[PDB]
Amino acid sequence: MEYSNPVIKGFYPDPSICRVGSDYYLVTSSFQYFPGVPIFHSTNLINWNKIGYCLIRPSQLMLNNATNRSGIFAPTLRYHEGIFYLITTNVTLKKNFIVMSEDLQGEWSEPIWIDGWGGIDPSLFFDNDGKVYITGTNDNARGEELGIYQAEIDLKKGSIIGERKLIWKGTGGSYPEAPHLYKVNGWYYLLIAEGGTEYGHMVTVARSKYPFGPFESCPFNPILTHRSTNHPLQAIGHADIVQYHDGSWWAVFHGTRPISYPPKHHLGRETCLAPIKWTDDGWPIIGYNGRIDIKMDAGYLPVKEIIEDDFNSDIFSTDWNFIQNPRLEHYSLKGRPSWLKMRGTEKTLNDINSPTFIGRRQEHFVCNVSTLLEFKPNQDNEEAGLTVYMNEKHHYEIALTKKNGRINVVLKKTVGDIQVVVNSLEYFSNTIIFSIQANPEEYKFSFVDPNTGQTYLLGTGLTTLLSTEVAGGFTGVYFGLYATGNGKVCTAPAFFDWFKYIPE
Amino acid sequence: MEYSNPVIKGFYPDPSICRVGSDYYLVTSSFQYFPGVPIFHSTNLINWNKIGYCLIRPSQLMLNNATNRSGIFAPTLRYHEGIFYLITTNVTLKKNFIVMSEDLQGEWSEPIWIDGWGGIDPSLFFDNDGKVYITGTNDNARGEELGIYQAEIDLKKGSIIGERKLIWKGTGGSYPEAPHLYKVNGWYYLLIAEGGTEYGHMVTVARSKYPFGPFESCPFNPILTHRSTNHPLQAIGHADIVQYHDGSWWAVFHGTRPISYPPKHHLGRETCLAPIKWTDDGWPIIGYNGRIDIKMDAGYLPVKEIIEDDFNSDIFSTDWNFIQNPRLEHYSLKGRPSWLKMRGTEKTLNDINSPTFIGRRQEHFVCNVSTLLEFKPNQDNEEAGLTVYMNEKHHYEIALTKKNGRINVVLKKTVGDIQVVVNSLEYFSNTIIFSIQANPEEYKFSFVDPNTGQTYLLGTGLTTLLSTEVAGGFTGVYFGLYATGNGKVCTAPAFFDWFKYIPE
Ligand SMILES: [Ca+2]
Ligand SMILES: [Ca+2]
Repeated sequence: MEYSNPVIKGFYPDPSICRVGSDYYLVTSSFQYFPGVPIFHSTNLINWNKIGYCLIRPSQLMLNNATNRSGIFAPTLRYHEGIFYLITTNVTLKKNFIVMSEDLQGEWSEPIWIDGWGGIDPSLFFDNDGKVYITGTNDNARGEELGIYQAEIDLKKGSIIGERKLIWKGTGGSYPEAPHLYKVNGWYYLLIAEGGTEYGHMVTVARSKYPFGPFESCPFNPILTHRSTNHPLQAIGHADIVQYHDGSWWAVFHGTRPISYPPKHHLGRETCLAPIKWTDDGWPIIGYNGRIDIKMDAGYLPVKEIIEDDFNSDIFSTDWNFIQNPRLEHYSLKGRPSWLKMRGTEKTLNDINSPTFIGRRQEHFVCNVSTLLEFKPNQDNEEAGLTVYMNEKHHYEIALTKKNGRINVVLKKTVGDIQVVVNSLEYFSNTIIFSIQANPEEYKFSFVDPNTGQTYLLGTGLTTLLSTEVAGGFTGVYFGLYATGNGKVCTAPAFFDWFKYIPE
Repeated sequence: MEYSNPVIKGFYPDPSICRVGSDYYLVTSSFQYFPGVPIFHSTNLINWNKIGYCLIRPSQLMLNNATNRSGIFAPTLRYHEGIFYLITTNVTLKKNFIVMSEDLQGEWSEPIWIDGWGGIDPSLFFDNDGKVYITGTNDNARGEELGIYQAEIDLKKGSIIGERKLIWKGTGGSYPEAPHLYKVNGWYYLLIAEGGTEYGHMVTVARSKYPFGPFESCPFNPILTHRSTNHPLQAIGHADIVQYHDGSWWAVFHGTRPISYPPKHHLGRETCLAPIKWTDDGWPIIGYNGRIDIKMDAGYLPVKEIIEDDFNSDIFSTDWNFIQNPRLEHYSLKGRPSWLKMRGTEKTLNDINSPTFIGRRQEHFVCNVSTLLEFKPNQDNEEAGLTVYMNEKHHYEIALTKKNGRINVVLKKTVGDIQVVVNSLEYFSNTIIFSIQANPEEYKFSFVDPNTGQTYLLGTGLTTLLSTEVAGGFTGVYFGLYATGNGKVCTAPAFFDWFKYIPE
């Protein structure tokens, strides 16, 4: 049997995995998007169902001033004695914290803020002697030597016990990070990422008889990397290991699927899966001697996408994210039942601080995305539509707007410091269907007059100008519904009847 | 004593070096630019003076349809018994050839086309038994196994003797290339690049008692790389070795100086220098155990930039390049003595096939570039100015033009599929000074009214949208003087009095 990588497509980076019996749970980083820290469930490591998010309340997730360069970085999920612990960093606040749950269908706890624990990529390990260890990166604010730091932690108090200790510098790659401590067959293993989460990314491992070291570098490090290859999967690393309930070992990690030359990726970092074999002399090797592929053998894992939202429920589906904490009063599923009613503010897609926007990840290179919008702009500033969005300086939109008394459908782009209206056609009714056809190299923007079914191609845009390499930050493209008054509050409400995401 | 890398700043990739006595010569790749294959001279490996170009005649350099993805790829320069051999690939033609010279102040020979020798990165080695070997990459047209291929060559005939043989696959990095064969202390060494000329770039070496192998991989390969580091120098490789006349060994190679995040570079790949030490057991190691720095120790090398062209000579300076083979009739240094007179054609900066353009490399992150232009456009299509140019889809320009009867100074950008006029101001005289201030993140476009000395900032543009990562291809930014009639021949001549390049 085979499976395909990525196992979780689209923007799902920094996967951390946790087994409870014959169930598996996985979390990913979310940066400036709300809610934060998606959590998935699987019984076979290949097929994952999103069960919700870990950070859903303002008290857990403070994203004011957060961007696709900041907000929530790598999360780690662990389970001990019936309690789940999610530990992560809000980089906008420069603070590490934990939330807890004993019931994954309910919400997680208020955060426990870990004072005097800096850096990113915090992780937890529960030892057999009752001690709990927190492990993370160097803290740049304190001018620490680059490497992996660890201390004992008191989980109730949110406090460190004893001293914060450098335990391993890694093999000499940049940005030694993503540390996880495990104990397997009498050895402590410290698994990390080096080289940065770009084309240099790799996984390395060390081991020790003691949890604080000294750690011996694996002699065949790195144990996973596509650096210096032209494989379709790149930037592979940030791994977390699991022993499946049949006894076999596996790693989850992320990688990208870049296109063009030089390589550029727009679907974010995507979660992948590979087997682990343990060498006779006690070291893990991931995949096919440190490499992986799009098609992989499933071992004995038991092997087993069109999304249409009609907005019929008064609860938002788990596909939807907002930019930072949303202004809840500007989105309503009750004002017009069976529609989403949005109130645009002065903020636009060029502003970081929560414009009126709701979006879902692009998870496929080839897909068709559409929405029906009712919008009668009252004044020239007023605008609502459908966006392909990377960050505040990299986004394309097709929208209804008003200029000099006339209603126009427009195609608008922001790329870096360039803001352009690419095309504009007069439009003569109150409802419109917007559709975007994505392929690897371009998005094609069309509108349909609902009353006739006639489609019109308004224009096109390059995927590569929305790529992470171009745009900056740590995220993937979203498709979003938005409204704005372009420096004033938007007096016309925007009503979206439905949203469709149809992958090829 | 110290020196700084890069030793040759700006777009100077794929350096090949050749010693003749106490003189050193070095060549670089030039892609679609004319003339082709710059050649430099040094006596100390650190300071290089450009002495001209190797490919200066249409018979040597056929660049019709060439782009910054094609044209002339890596050159190799060798010397035997008073004759210099320059061997390279015109990738637009998919052909390898050699030109020869016995006098570097004169022009090189007509090409000898090497029939049935495919791939890129051809190199020559003259053995002590009188045999000459050609070495290069796999030929994708023939579905060859990836690796380094070699044969004996008859240099007079331009023909291969005997069989084309795969001699080494490399260590397992992508794109094994840049092969050079040497013979040192009884071993044949095969030095190559792997990983691609981007963030995976590295140098590896193998050795054999025989020129065709079998080759043993160096046990500490790679011997040079910045992969998986955050060093300011990246993408390092494509090395060629020299023994300096004091007996010490050195490598030249290229690397980039990227900025922003993810890393993006706009100055091209730049030539660097590092020492070699030979291990007791007969392997070379480059630099500081396989890494290098911006400041390096000069060993015993004897250690030792404002450019102003007034156009007073009827010979173009060696700074100037054209896009492909120029239409010579459209550039004149004689029509108005002490000025460059250019005739714009229907072709624009968006067209690959030789628009009227002359340019010089950006060689510094911080510099000020200016020109005085006399231009009285006769019709609305007509345009002349100063460009910052990466390729046909990535360039910014400040220019004089005409629209609806009125003369305007404009700032124009092409980025991918976006073509925009960023700003436009009416202008009321026949001469103008254009100036661009570059810094690492942005170019600032100003014009001066020559008659008053008053400067005006017309606008700005991001360096990152001209970077190779964004734009594609294999080159660095140029600053150019251009004219165009935007689909018609430009009826107004453009006269440039001078050009200044003032680095910080
Ligand atoms: Ca509906
Ligand atoms: Ca002059």
